[PDB]
Formats: sequence, structure tokens, C-alpha cells
Amino acid sequence: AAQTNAPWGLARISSTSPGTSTYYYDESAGQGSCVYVIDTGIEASHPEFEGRAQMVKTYYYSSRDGNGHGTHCAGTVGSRTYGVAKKTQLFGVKVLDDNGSGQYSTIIAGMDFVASDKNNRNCPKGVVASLSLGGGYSSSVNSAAARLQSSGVMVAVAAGNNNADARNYSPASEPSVCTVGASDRYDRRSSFSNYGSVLDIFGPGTDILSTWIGGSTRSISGTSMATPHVAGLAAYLMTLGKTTAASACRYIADTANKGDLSNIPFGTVNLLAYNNYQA
Ligand SMILES: c1c[nH]c(-c2ccc3c(c2)OCCO3)c1
Repeated sequence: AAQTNAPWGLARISSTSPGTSTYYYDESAGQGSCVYVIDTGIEASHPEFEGRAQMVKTYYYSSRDGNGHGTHCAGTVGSRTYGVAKKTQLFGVKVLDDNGSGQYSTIIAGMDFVASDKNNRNCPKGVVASLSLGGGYSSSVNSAAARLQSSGVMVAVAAGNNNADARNYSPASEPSVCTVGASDRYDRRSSFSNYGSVLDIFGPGTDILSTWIGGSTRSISGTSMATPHVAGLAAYLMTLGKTTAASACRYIADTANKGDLSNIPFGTVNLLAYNNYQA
């Protein structure tokens, strides 16, 4: 399948070169997989989700996304125009309030919720969790992310936007999950992206167009935007039978575009997420 005039990040994940604008992908499109977006919620009624999005849990007075951040991330995972995996099922878990903030105890509860809740969903091709959130180092937060991964969910987490080593942030610093840095349309490390030995992969993170609340769209930047590219890619590859939840991060790194990013510090991987789709 070919999507013309796609957002640059989708085109990038199916290309050996920057600077193109068509996204190429197998039409299976993540059908039969599920992706949990653990964030501020998802505006499920947005036409871009085609009925494939639903809220499954909130810790606040509403499950609605009153912020936009979670809707934008969910759109990068699986919306019809802005998503990597255009036929996946999207499940929203609102651990962040409408200002984008949340207590670690709530975030931990949300991760343990997903580890159990997947047993209440139909995801024959596998389950992914996208965590575009974090804060300072916490062993408890890292342990919750490791449990979610161990339970059979491909966990992708944002590296953080501090232009610093991700070892001091959580869940970014958890070794067993997939920690995602951000790049720009010229294959430069995004100026804000964290780095370090704990990163597993880079994805498009600067000027990413996706869904927004009020049935709208907008372009924003962050490692929060790169993470759902990798989460959607995992769901797409799992549907194709090329990998499993336990191995998807390693598979994405093994099959990535290698050595093509600039301004990557010594000791950080130079790997850019790539679907290896041959049209
Ligand atoms: C080769 C030439 N310059 C660099 C470099 C150095 C320090 C860095 C960096 C990149 O990216 C950000 C963290 O600090 C490698």
C-alpha cells in the first residue's frame, strides 16, 4: 500500500532515505493487534480513528482527553492518515490529567492495569503499550514497566526531552523496555532528545502532524511523538508475524536504518526505525 502526501515521519519509517513523502506499508496494517496508549486519554470520536479507538480506564473524573497529547500520540500509532498501523485497535488508559501531569503511583497502577486488561481484549497478533511520559529516576516506575513487558506486552517508552542522558529518567532508564529517542526530517537527532546507552532506537519526533482534540490536527515535537511511531511499527510487524512482544524492540533495532543520523553522541545507538517494506 502507498499513502501519498504522508506526514514526513511515516514516509521516513518506510524509506532508506530522508526527503520523501509517500508511506509504503503492507496492507495488513496491524489488523488483529492492539496498542494501549497510556497518556491523557484519546478522543475516540475523532473520525481519524474510524471506530478503532476506545477508552478503557481512567483515574480521573472523566476519560476524555482534555489536553490533546494522548490523542496526538494515539493518532501516530493508528489513525487512518497520521498512523503507522492503520488497522490496529487502540485502547486509552488515562493516567495523566488534562494538564498532562500524573502521580507515579497512578502511572504504575495504569501499567499493571494493562498487564491484566490485555486478557480482556482480543489481540491475536499481539499487544503493545506506548508510554509517552516520564519523570525522574524511580526504581518503582522502572519495575512496573519491566512487569508490563514481562507479561507479554511490547513496551515502548519516551527517552525524554532534556537533551541529557536518559539514565536519570523513568521509565526511560528501564533496560527491558524499548526506549525511544527523537530525530528530525533531516536525519538529525532532535535538539531536545535524550540520549545514552539506555536508548534502543530513534523515531521521528520533530514537527509531527497528528490528530488533536476537537476533531482537529496539529504538529508538535517531542520524544512523546517518536515513541508511538515505534509502538505502531511493533504492532505492524507483529501482525506480519515477523516478531513477538518479547523480541520486537531487538528486531526493530536489528532491522533499523543504521548510521544515518547526525549529532548522535558516542555510546548512543545510531538506529532509525524502519519497516523494511518492499512494495
Ligand atoms: C562527535 C562530535 N560531536 C559529538 C557530540 C558530543 C557531545 C554530545 C553530542 C554529540 O550530542 C549531545 C550530547 O553531547 C560527537
